[PDB]
Amino acid sequence: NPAFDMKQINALNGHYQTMIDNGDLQCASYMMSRGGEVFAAESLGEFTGGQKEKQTFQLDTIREIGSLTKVFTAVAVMQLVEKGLLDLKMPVKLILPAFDKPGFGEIKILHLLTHTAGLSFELDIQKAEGIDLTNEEEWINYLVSTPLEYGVDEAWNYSRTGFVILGIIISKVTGVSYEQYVTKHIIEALGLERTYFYVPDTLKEEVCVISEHECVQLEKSHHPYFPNKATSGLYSSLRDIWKLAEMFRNKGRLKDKKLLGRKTVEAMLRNQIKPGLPFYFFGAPREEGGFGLGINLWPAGDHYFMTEGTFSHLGMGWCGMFSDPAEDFTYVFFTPISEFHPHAVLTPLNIVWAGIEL
Amino acid sequence: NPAFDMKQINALNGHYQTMIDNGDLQCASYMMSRGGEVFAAESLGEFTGGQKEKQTFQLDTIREIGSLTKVFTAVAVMQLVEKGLLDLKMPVKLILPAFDKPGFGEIKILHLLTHTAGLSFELDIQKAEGIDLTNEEEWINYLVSTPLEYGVDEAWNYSRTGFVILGIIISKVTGVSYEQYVTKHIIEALGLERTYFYVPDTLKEEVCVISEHECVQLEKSHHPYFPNKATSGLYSSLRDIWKLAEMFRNKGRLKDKKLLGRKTVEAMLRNQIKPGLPFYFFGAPREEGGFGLGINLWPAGDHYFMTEGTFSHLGMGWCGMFSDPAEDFTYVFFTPISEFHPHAVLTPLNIVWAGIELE
Amino acid sequence: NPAFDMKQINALNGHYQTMIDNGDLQCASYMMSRGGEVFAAESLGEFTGGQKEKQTFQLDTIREIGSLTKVFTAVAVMQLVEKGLLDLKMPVKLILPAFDKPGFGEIKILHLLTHTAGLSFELDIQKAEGIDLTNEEEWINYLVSTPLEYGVDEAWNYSRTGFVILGIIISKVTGVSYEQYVTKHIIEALGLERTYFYVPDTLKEEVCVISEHECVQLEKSHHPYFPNKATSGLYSSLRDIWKLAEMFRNKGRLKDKKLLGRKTVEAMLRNQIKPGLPFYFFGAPREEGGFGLGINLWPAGDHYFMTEGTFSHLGMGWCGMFSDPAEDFTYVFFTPISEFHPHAVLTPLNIVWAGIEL
Amino acid sequence: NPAFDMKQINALNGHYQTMIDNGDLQCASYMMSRGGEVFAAESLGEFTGGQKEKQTFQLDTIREIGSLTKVFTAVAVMQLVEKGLLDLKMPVKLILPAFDKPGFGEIKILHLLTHTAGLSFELDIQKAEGIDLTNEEEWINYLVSTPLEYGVDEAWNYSRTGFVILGIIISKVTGVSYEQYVTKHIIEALGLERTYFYVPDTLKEEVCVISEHECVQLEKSHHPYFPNKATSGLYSSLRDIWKLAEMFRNKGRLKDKKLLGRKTVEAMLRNQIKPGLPFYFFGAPREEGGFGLGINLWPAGDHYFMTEGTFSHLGMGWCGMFSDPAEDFTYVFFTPISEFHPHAVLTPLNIVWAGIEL
Repeated sequence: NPAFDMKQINALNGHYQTMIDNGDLQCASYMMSRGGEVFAAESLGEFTGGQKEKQTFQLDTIREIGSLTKVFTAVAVMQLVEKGLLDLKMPVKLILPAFDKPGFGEIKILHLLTHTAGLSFELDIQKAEGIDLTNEEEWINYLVSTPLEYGVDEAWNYSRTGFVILGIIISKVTGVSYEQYVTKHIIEALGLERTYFYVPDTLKEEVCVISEHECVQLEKSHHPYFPNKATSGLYSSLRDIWKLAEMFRNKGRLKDKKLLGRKTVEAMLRNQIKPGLPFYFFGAPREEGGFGLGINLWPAGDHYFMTEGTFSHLGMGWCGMFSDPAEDFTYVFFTPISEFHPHAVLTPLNIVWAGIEL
Repeated sequence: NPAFDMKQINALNGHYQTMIDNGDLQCASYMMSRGGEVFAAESLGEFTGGQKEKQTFQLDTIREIGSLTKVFTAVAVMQLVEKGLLDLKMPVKLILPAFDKPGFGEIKILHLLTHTAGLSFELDIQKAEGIDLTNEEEWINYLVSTPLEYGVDEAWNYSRTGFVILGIIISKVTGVSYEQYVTKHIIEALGLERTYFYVPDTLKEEVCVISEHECVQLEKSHHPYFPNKATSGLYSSLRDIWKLAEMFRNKGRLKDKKLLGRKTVEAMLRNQIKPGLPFYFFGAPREEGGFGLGINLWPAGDHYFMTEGTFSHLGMGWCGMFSDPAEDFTYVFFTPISEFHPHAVLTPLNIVWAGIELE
Repeated sequence: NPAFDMKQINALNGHYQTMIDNGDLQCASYMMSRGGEVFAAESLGEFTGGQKEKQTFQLDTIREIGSLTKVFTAVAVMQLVEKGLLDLKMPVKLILPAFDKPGFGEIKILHLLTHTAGLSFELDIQKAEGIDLTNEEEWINYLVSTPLEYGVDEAWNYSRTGFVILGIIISKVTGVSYEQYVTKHIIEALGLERTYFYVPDTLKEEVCVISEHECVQLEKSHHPYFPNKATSGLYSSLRDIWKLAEMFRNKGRLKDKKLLGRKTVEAMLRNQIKPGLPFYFFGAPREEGGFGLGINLWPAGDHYFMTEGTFSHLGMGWCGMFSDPAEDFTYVFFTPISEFHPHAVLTPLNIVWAGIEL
Repeated sequence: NPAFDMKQINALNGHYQTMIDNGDLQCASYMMSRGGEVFAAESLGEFTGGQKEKQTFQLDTIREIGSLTKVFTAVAVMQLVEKGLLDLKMPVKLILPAFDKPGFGEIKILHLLTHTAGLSFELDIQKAEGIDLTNEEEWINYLVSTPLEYGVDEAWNYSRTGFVILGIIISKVTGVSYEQYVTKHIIEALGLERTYFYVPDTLKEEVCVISEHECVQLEKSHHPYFPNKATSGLYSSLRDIWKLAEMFRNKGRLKDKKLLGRKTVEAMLRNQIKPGLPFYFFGAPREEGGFGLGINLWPAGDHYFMTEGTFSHLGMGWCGMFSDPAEDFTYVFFTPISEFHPHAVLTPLNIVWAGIEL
């Protein structure tokens, strides 16, 4: 029925479990579907932030998705483009007049969505004494006081800053908070049942945490140094991330629920980066590859088993969503882990795609 | 039937109506179709040139199309190629010997059609005192006395004057005026019912004008500073612009009326611009994009919702025609406005294409 | 036998005829009964919507009843209460979760039925360009993005939109359209023969219209800016209006046809408005008076001739139904007119009740 | 586009016009479609009951359809089967207990619908004075007082009486009059424009009448000698009859309007007559042919040009509706004429079907 070699499911489970048993990470989980029907899903190991005793990692365990939050922000931007309230060639200074100054004035909404605005990875919070970075006005003020690392369209440079700005733009043009907009128009519209910007207290002890830092961030009902959670801070679950990926694979629909027009999703999944731009991630060079409107088109093709056209996003944490339209195939996973390790984060995709049959 | 999310019609109507309520423009209208069948069309607002009473903007209201006229000019050139009277690789100097000089002697008809001849955006008429710019020889002579901004095939630089020259070329090889040729072999041949180089007096009152400059230009009957109306000067309607677009989408014919061969249209809709050429519009850089034989292939793809292969032309005024052969989908619109504003002219394209569903 | 002084009929007829002669209105009609038996009924004048030759106003002429439609909606809500599917103290958010937010979360079905939910007279649609207000989901979401005017139980404020919401609630709870429910369970069940949400083309040409606006809405197959016709939009006739009032007067039945239990109608005809509340209609203060479960209990008593306990509903148009249980007496009428005028709408009730004998 | 040889349209117009020229009938009209799209429709001649100046026969002229009314009755019966309220194998005596006697106790509803109940062509009215034939109970008791011509399932014998009984059955199970049920759940549910059991006074002068008997009938508020109009008595128009035929051809639907399920309509168009049964029409034998559930399946095939499976009904007057599902093709016509003549009523079908192309 799913045309999948289930020996690879055995390989996948043994792969995650071997790392869990050797202490490389505390727990892992995944969920995979063909033609929109989940045929394999598993949660392995257990978790603790360091104080309370262990608890079993479950298929429906809520976990922060970090950077994956940017994909929700991207959907929100594109919903506003569909309504004519935004256009991606708008300079940011038209919505946020503090950007009306040399350098920042050339930054357009498209640049933010594609990490080509010339912004650095993050804004240094050490020189942020006396500033309330949670206040929209004081955060924007400090931002435009910081020099840009590049001009526009000079490099792909993954930037947390860029998606905080998009959050502010969404809030400015809708007259509601960034979080309220995404909760109403994406979380509730897609029928996600375990996704929150702020987990209610009745569910905080069920949330997967693996460090005391994650414990503290779970109970803080705000972001410590941003005016919104548009670049990170959503909590979600395997099935909800799965639904998000399947909305994209079906070009904007999930059963009866329509989030975007199909022509809109096709634009979001098209490569938007000018050929020959250098790529960087946290100061280090990265191999170039396609990048959409807030969605990654790499890894795909080349030596990978994922077909060309596979779209994806990782999130530090770690977690990921991968959907291969050519195979109607979708894989989402949680691998909570202190530092990035490709054996846990990326190497399992080889195992999964090697099981796909005709 | 049209496989279109009609919620996007509400959004499109609200978008235009909001700009009309804010005073950003007087009126607007559009017409959209799938598989040759109009399924949504609307006219909003009212118009006046300033002195007369306001009049309701209608779907059949006649309106100047500005540089959309250039697409008629392009069709005419290609028809003459089908007849063997022209070839796109002809040096312009073969037809207009005044071009037989360094720089100008390198210009071919293909360059004019594709805005790669190196001509500036327009000819400065301030130095042209005492010259009858409506006379072909004096105008040509004055043009060739002014420096070329680029060499040929060095840059895409939208040029008003390039298409005035094509009109002259059309007139030369046919022995009729440019306006006569277009009126017989395109306007009437395609059965356009509300399209004119000169609106007859009986229909002038229902012509949308929003400035008395458009009022005085409507009372005219010859372009003030050109020997022809081949770069701009037509008046048309939504239905007639829609027909033109659909002629191209159906590869040269509209039901029983044929204007061009299918191989000719395929060539016209092919990108003709050498790769890596820089692009300029009105002295400022422009994003690179495909451009055909007088018909634009951009915006399309990239971050836009229009499918790659969507062909189009805008026009000052403003209006536009956009047709997506991949979706059998055409959108034509009028947004009469004082100056270009993307929120009125291009942003509505996002609303429209976002409503296209699977056929 | 009806114990009515028929000199009051000549006065009544003279009163309407005089207003017709002076161009105060095009036509008028009425029907009155004692003990369930009609003993006087007349139709006066002619009508045209402005285009066709004048047509004679008849006792069976179909005409829009406007907000008299709200009484049908009230009956339907109460039918669902008898079945256990609705409870008047249910919060709306229980049935329409978009209401689960400040202010809207306090609104109960009782508040909508009694015009005390704090909603404005009409939905502020200023921000509704670009939204399809006939789409039920869009309409709810737009509604809860617009300001409430009062808290709940702070004012009796006649609201068109309260009864649109009740239409939606009826439909959510029964799985059919609001109009389908009412057509089967009230119109057909009471044997109303000339009452329609959408007039058939075979009857359209003889419907009473008095303006171009009424001609246009007659040709409509959907309400222009509501997802249902629960607040306005029924077409009906004197005899059908009379039957509905008589059902209420007989505590839920009309001969052999039962629409409601007697205890249900007793609660509907009981005053439901918390004492001391201000009363507003269309922004102007209104005299306080009893109001039941979607049924008016004012005017009655005081200086009026209608006995205490008389229940009623007016309707823009205008039309009315008034029933006095103490005298077994019902009066329904159509007075089609451009604006309100107490002389045409309310003064005839003096003439009628002054004719009631023992 | 309709793939029709329009020379046959010219031949058809001339055929009717020649008969009008010669005085064989006063007027004629027709309407034909392919794939639901009308592509030719014409009305010819003028009409008078010998009275007024002649009036032009128009495409929208109302005209009695006589026994074509039986098809509305059959749709009504089948609607009630879909609701579980009737079963075609129910004996009539179950609903009308006066049938609980020898002979009449064996008649089932199925017999009535297929003219196999053994009833004569009609009740002899010369022996029905002293009986109110408009009274439902008097008429039934007179019917069961006369002898049956045959037993059940012995002969196909076209019977006016049978469809009057069906009308009474409809009214007994629904609780409304036959005319009210058919008006509300067929005429209006189909969106008919000019179809009435009783023509509004304002429309009477436009109605096509060709004799004084037809004017008398037009003025009568009741059927002269029947308790309902279920066997005859409907007034209709070309487009309405075409809609009726197209509903059958589309298996119960007319665009977004549904009168019957597709399985129900399939059963209605199946031949229901036992093979080898003799056929009789007004005492004179007739050739065998299929007959459905109140729908004729003859003429079709044999020496006719209508494809086998063409379903149809004629109406005294004369009028007819013919629909050939193999060609997606519908023809309806009016030929008001004093007496049946095949050259006017049936022969034109040859002209029409001769024009159908691939």
